[PDB]
Amino acid sequence: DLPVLLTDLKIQYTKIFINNEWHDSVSGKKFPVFNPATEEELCQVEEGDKEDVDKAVKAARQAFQIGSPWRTMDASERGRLLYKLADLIERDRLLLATMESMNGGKLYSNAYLSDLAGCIKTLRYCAGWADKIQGRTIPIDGNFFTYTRHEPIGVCGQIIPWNFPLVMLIWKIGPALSCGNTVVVKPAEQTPLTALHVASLIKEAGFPPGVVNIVPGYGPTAGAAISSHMDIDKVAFTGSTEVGKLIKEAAGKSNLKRVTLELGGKSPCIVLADADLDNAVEFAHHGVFYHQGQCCIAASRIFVEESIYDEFVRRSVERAKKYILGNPLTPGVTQGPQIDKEQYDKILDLIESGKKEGAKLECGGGPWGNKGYFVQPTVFSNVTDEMRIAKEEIFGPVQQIMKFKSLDDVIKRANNTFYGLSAGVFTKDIDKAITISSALQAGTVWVNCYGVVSAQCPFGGFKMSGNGRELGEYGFHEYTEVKTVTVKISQKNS
Amino acid sequence: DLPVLLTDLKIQYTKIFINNEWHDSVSGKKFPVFNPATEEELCQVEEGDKEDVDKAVKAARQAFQIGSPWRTMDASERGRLLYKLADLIERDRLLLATMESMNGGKLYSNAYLSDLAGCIKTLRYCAGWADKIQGRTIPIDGNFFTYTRHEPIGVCGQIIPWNFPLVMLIWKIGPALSCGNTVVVKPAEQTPLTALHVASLIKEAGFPPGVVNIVPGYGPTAGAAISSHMDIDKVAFTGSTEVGKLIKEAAGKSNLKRVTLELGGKSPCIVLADADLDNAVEFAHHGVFYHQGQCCIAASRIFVEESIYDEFVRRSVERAKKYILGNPLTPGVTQGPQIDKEQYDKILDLIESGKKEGAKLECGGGPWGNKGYFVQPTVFSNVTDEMRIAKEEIFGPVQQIMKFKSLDDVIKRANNTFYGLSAGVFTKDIDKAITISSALQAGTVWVNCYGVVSAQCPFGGFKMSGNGRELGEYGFHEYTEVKTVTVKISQKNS
Amino acid sequence: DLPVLLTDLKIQYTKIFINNEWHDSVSGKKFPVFNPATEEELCQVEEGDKEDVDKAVKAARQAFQIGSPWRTMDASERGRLLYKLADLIERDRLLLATMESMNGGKLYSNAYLSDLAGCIKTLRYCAGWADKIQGRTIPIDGNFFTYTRHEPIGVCGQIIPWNFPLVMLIWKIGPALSCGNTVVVKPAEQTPLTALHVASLIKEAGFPPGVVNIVPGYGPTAGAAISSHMDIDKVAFTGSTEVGKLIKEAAGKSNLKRVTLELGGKSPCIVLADADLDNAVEFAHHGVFYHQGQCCIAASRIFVEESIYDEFVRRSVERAKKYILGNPLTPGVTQGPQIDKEQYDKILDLIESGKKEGAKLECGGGPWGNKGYFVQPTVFSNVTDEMRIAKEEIFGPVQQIMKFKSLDDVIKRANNTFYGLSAGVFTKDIDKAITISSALQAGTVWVNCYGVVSAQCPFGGFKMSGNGRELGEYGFHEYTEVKTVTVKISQKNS
Amino acid sequence: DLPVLLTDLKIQYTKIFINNEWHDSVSGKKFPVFNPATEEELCQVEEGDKEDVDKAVKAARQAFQIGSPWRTMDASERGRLLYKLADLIERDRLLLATMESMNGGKLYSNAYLSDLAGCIKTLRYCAGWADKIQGRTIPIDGNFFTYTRHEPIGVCGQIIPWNFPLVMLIWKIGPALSCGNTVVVKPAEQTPLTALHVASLIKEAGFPPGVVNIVPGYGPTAGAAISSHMDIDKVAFTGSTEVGKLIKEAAGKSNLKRVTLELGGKSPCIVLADADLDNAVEFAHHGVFYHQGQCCIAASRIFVEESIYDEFVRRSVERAKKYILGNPLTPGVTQGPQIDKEQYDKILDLIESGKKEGAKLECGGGPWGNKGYFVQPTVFSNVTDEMRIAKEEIFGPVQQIMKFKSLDDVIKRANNTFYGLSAGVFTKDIDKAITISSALQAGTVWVNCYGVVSAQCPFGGFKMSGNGRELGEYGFHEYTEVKTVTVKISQKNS
Ligand SMILES: C[C@@H](Sc1nc2c(cnn2C)c(=O)n1-c1ccccc1)c1ccccc1
Ligand SMILES: C[C@@H](Sc1nc2c(cnn2C)c(=O)n1-c1ccccc1)c1ccccc1
Ligand SMILES: [Cl-]
Ligand SMILES: [Cl-]
Ligand SMILES: [Cl-]
Ligand SMILES: [Cl-]
Ligand SMILES: [Yb+3]
Ligand SMILES: [Yb+3]
Ligand SMILES: [Yb+3]
Ligand SMILES: [Yb+3]
Ligand SMILES: [Yb+3]
Ligand SMILES: [Yb+3]
Ligand SMILES: [Yb+3]
Ligand SMILES: [Yb+3]
Repeated sequence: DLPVLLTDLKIQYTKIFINNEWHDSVSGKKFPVFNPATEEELCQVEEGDKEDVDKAVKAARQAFQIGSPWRTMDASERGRLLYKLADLIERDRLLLATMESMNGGKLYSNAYLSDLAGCIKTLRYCAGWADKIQGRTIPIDGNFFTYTRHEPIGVCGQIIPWNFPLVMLIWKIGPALSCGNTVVVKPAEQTPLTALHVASLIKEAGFPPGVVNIVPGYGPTAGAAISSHMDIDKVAFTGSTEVGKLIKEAAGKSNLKRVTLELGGKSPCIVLADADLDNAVEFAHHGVFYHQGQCCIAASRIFVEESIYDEFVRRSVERAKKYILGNPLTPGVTQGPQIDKEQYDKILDLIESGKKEGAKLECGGGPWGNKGYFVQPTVFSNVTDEMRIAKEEIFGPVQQIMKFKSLDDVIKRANNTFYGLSAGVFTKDIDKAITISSALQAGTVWVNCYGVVSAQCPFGGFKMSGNGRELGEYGFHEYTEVKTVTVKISQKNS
Repeated sequence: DLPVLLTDLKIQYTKIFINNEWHDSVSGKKFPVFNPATEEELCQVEEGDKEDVDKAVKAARQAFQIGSPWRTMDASERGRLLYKLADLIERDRLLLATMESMNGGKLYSNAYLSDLAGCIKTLRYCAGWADKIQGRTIPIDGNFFTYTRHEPIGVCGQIIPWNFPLVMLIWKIGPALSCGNTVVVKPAEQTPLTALHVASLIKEAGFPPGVVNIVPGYGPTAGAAISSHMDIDKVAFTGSTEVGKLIKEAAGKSNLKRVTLELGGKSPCIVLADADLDNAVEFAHHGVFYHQGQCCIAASRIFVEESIYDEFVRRSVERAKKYILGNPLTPGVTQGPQIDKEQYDKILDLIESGKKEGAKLECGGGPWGNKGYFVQPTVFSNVTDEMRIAKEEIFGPVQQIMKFKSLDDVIKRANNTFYGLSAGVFTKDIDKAITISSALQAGTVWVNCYGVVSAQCPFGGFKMSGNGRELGEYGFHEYTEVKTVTVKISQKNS
Repeated sequence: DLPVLLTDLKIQYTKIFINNEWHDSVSGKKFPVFNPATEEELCQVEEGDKEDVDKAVKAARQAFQIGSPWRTMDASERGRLLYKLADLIERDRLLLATMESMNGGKLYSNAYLSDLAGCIKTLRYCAGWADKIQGRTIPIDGNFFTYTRHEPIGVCGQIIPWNFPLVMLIWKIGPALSCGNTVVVKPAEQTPLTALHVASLIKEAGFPPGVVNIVPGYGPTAGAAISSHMDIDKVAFTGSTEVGKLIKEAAGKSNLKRVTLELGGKSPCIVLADADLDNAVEFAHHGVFYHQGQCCIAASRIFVEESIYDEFVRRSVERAKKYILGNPLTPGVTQGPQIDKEQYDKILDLIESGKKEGAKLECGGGPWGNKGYFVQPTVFSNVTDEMRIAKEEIFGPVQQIMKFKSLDDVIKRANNTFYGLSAGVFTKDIDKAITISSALQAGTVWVNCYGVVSAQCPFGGFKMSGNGRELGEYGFHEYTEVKTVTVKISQKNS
Repeated sequence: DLPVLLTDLKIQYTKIFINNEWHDSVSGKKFPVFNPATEEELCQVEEGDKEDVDKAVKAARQAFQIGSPWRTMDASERGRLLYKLADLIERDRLLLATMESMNGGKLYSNAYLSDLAGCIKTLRYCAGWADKIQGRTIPIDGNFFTYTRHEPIGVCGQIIPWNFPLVMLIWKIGPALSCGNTVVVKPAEQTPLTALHVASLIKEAGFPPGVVNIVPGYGPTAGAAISSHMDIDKVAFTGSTEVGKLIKEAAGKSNLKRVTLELGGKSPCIVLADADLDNAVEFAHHGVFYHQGQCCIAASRIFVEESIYDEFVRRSVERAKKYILGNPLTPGVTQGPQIDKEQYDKILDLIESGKKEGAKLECGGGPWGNKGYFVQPTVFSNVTDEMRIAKEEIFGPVQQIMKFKSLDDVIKRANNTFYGLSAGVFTKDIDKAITISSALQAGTVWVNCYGVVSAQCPFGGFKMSGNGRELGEYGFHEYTEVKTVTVKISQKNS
């Protein structure tokens, strides 16, 4: 079932959230938030800058002090607070899904059934880890008792993207809080609204003040203050590889803060001749077109064995011609707008390069509508490796389909990129499934599927698609700092 | 027993090591290597620069290719090769300890009994992990089989310091090789010799070509080529916090390579009134003066409770006046030289600041001898927190002793530094031992001891003393890259 | 705050629970359930026997079949069902605490504040593990892909004691269900009632039918049917060491089912001269007298250093004379009855042996009241090692206090028992705390405390106090069965 | 290459090994050891009985005492001793392989290339774990510091089978010693000799006295003394399911010692129509006929899809007719004798049942030669599920081949046994490989292979094929005993 909000959405939370209270910006300035489907202003939000980030860090630092409620409470109680927060997001699911759709240009069906479900499920997963984070006792050489503490790191600056505002907010704060950190969150300038509603729920759930602080504002100002801050211990960022480089540089230049990055991709699929063809067509299609192509895992290079290539292209094109564009709140609509002008312009520019560089336009290839940042769903066949559409992350509804005849070569071509977020392998051959997935230089390899993401799995990039992993058991390591304690004793025994 | 080499040391290995063969530098240039005890040139070594680092990376990359001997061999066989290398270092222990002492200005007794023992033991520990590096199978939501591979990362650039050339070489290459990486090692410009001997043993042990490549040369040239290299996947560096910042910046600027850093410290000890006094005096003394103070963990701020402060200072000063300075090869000598002019000048400058800023000079405080970079063992009492000798890493035989009356305050003072490598707590109180060690912002906290390092423990800094951990179970994580493989199935069962 | 049930308790659930429905016994027989405070019959309950256990196993086996809802549901959803069950127990906390107090002779204050809190907390802990149970991927020798599945074992027969009916029900079913097993629970003949209420909540929460089956009845009939059953995969039992031996024998004789046992103890405390005396007196007192002494961890031998022995005995005796005996539902009452006649008779017999064998009776030593199985709180000093009260588990409010002068000897005396459930060490000496706790042959050693139990810790006996551990990360291993899957491939890569 | 011993084998070690010295039996009795290929007596060996087991346990107990060399030595040094033992077995490989072949009736080629290689490799694997056995630090509720120690269990009685004397000796002692236990080993009455040679190497390697004690003798006497012993903490047994039941009973009856069992099987293979046929034929053939069929994993029921059944039977029969029977020391011989008369008689009896119950004899079916316990390699087709040869472990060179048409049904038939050691699945279908292996109730499932065993994998049975696992990370758990230490503190921090 797909239920809907019965009254119109009223925007309430538009301020900076520090020590569980609502703050005007230090400057007093505010910035507009827009609906990408209408190009109309929804509201104004307080514009946080370096001075506001500074207030947030002081609050996070104080909440992190030895003897504070957040440091001293039972790990099980940090878990309890996270599960309570998940219950509250579940209570406000209609409200949050509507706001997410309206602000983010995100199909409401997906916002409600996928984004909100994933947000609730990830929080509950993270809640479960809280009192299961454990160090070791270690049989060191000599007469010593050695143990380790897996402590929280401290204050964690977290910069959230616009493409999955709620999901990414929870992917950041869930593990950080489960491990006992305090956070300073900087939601995307395009999509601050749902994060600020979640802040109200953090207060309601009973988190101690300063444990979660949310400073909306811009990248170059608030994001650059977080990255260069001398008392932020760690920064996590999801976004473009370009900005990831600048984050990593500012961390090294300032206080050597720990850095994790989830960045873009140019993720390949390899479709062997023996693949289940309609399954491969459907998953590759959804793999590239999901959320108007605005996924870092977008399956933006599809390599198909020559003998099934024409049939793959044909089936793919017919699937791509079945969309209904429009406002993402209207039922039956199956493709919303792109997030803003900058992204819209980038996508159209890259579509034009595909045309100019000699790719075969199968469908789409231009804008749509009288308002909103809409781009027609586009398919290119006969794509070659030095084309811009084969090398650059488009972040739009633009599919590239390529042929191959040699498996050795297509693996090289798949790996011949500075990216490495994910990949897809489609085959009925057991040996090929295992050997190809082993050889691909990508963080997640899907076999006979694509875009399957769950809280129980680690997720992140090889190469310039990122540093570190999120979620799973393994992701939690990056929100702890290991302390070794070695105690002199008279005599040890095994 | 302390055995010695029966014939004089002959230097054999002075060339760049790539694909298990000895290479002249591309330029043809060579650089001098000196003995810090005599200031005399021992030999010339080939000067590697960006062009040589480029050759080494290509060799490491080729050895890392899917289907290569190093990728395809049993994990147990990578372990076997490491244990064989440890056996060979054990065979050449006299030779290596002598060379280490001669080149590094390191007391031979310590070089033989500690450095070489630690080198052999760490390698054997690392060898044991090789076929115990494991991913997971994960009960993901939905009908999927999900597993993870903990793969080697790939080509790892490793920059080794001059203070423990052999130990640090093994701390880098042992875990990297155990996990299946290939390496490009850049030993310190001051101490290339023992690394090049180990390279000959890597060949003898039977490691495939290109798995370990060693390029001697300078920091600004060879180190900056490694840090900015577009096909190096990871960089590990031990050294000054200053250079660590530049490494982290160059990694972000170039290819977002993974970075681990073990950097300096200003490590504190807290000595409570109830402490075993002579134990605390002895460990704090060795904690600061070991290897002419040239340890990143140097216990360079010693806080002592007021009532035992005078007695602690008295006992410490008498311990510090018992050294015999001279050539580190002569038996009975108990303090060698500093490594070079740059470090020598820095130490004397900081000693002069202590005098000028009003610290109480208890002993030492000047140079020694007619040749060699010797500094008298120096003790300052009545040190205050804004003195240069309390804030800056000296990296010399210079002890600082401070008084405290409040435990709350001394913990704040201990933590009031951008460093955080290690710390010492001396007390008979169980509760104090546990609570103080928990509250200290340091990677290793010793209780009633100091400088106890073993292969089974993770080791590394909080804050600007580093990123990541070395050794232990936990250290091995940073030499793997996690890949998630998610396979569509018809029906899963628990 | 201590809230109470506003109306009188009405007993509703008195039947056998199979496939989420209420069953009469196959024979049609029923057995009486009593209140140990009044000796009055509360109700009748259906008497399950081998024929009913057989029906329960068939139901558990069917729920465990490949393709069943319980096998195929997301691990996260097994977790969700457990957290929902915890919410329901929390909703019915007053009801359950009252029933537990009334049926079990358990102080209501403790039943509400401790037992019910522990029950809710343990379930929530277990819920968190459900989708965090993971196998491995393993770098086996040769060209193979090897992974492991940590599968549920299957049908688990679980025999629950009368002393903590609710807590022990949850300690059994929580981990078993989290791991994906199905269960056949056999609550104590004395205390079936709270388990049957929880069964109604298992139905309400939405667990699939047959996942949890509860067969009340006697030990020799229903317990012996479970232990000897040919299609029960595992048996877990908490109870006397005597019956544990019979369970282990019947498992070996029948189908080699896996066995875990948590059995009795004769747990020692060692109180050194430097101990915080009133802390040691208070914890040792609570350690032996908690729940009328009916805890397997009862601190039933207290060894005190000679110089503080007289003062320890004095303070202990005055603490023991402060109880108010009576109905465990009346506020202000601080000691309830023993569970039944058999236990009552055993306790009085052992008290008489202490008198006859020459122990010094400090207080108590006889029965109390006109009805209920009440025993005066009793303290013996000058206890020696060959007395019955020093060797045999009393399971009653009977404290034994002994002197020692040698630490070597008292450790030997502490370890000189076939039991080994737990122990207590009281000292201010760091070295003694670590070395004594290492040397004691006991599963849980408390330092400067006693009886501190939490869901995050493994718990179980050394020697004849048990096989296996419950709770913690480690406890979950015993509710999985490891399957290795090794797949031939053409070429492996690291 | 296959090198051979240059002089004839001389038997040296024939005595009981206690405290690293050679002991006559207490009775003075000795028992004969035979060559199964000639039926000739090789030597006499001291017959250990309960009195000798008692001496061994006292020695093991003393070596296990707190403060002993084995308890106090570095974990890394226990590892060193194991790697040294592996080096010594490698030195004596020719000698040991020859003795193993001669005493065990085991093909020399296999004894040298497989058994000895596996023995050396498993020891080296186990050596690596020694200083990697670690407990935890745990964020318990309340103000406590909680850690766990993964201690050795203590004295471990280990009963070794005759089919792989050396491999099984090492599978037992390697993990037990790595974890810090002491052992009392009881090699098979048929094959004591190689174990006693290894005992001499344990002395040479420098293991402390009493750490390894070896008591040769019979099952009903020495094995029953170990199983019922009141001061043996754990028993591990590999052998028949029949004796496993008696071990488990005697453990429960005596001191509740921990029990692990690796018992027989009736392991199935499922060969789907799409399988690589010659690969499936070859692996299934080796799966049943390896070491004269005397493997607990013997692939003794082969289910083949109807359409390829006739061709599978044909190819299997031709493979089975290619053996050369004779003395296992003669090169070119490819099938040795069975171990003794009891096993020989059992095999022939079961072959006769196959004939009488209506199975189709394809080849073999009788004895061979004038001396030695030789049985012709035998193949039965058209085997049905209620035949003795389909239900009972034969432990001989006797292959059973069955047809199936339904996959649902053949899985039920495969699982319809009280055994569950291992299984084989042969298919090219990815989904079938994963789903069938998940559904099979067996400890190891091989996919497109069979009998692939390595030290890095856990190994053991489901159901009546065993309790617990050996080797791998998971196997090491069963040689530790977990102790929780919970320390009261003033205030905890995360
Ligand atoms: C909503 C999903 S995430 C998710 N689902 C997707 C994508 C493309 N197609 N689909 C169906 C995608 O790119 N993400 C995503 C991945 C990483 C970071 C952010 C978003 C989820 C699932 C389980 C738990 C939480 C979130
Ligand atoms: C030689 C030791 S390391 C070692 N031993 C020391 C130090 C100061 N006093 N002492 C006795 C010290 O700073 N290091 C060290 C620590 C980290 C990196 C490099 C060196 C060792 C021990 C065990 C295994 C390997 C190496
Ligand atoms: Cl993982
Ligand atoms: Cl750790
Ligand atoms: Cl544990
Ligand atoms: Cl495992
Ligand atoms: Yb299909
Ligand atoms: Yb427009
Ligand atoms: Yb002392
Ligand atoms: Yb000079
Ligand atoms: Yb006190
Ligand atoms: Yb009575
Ligand atoms: Yb083939
Ligand atoms: Yb014969």
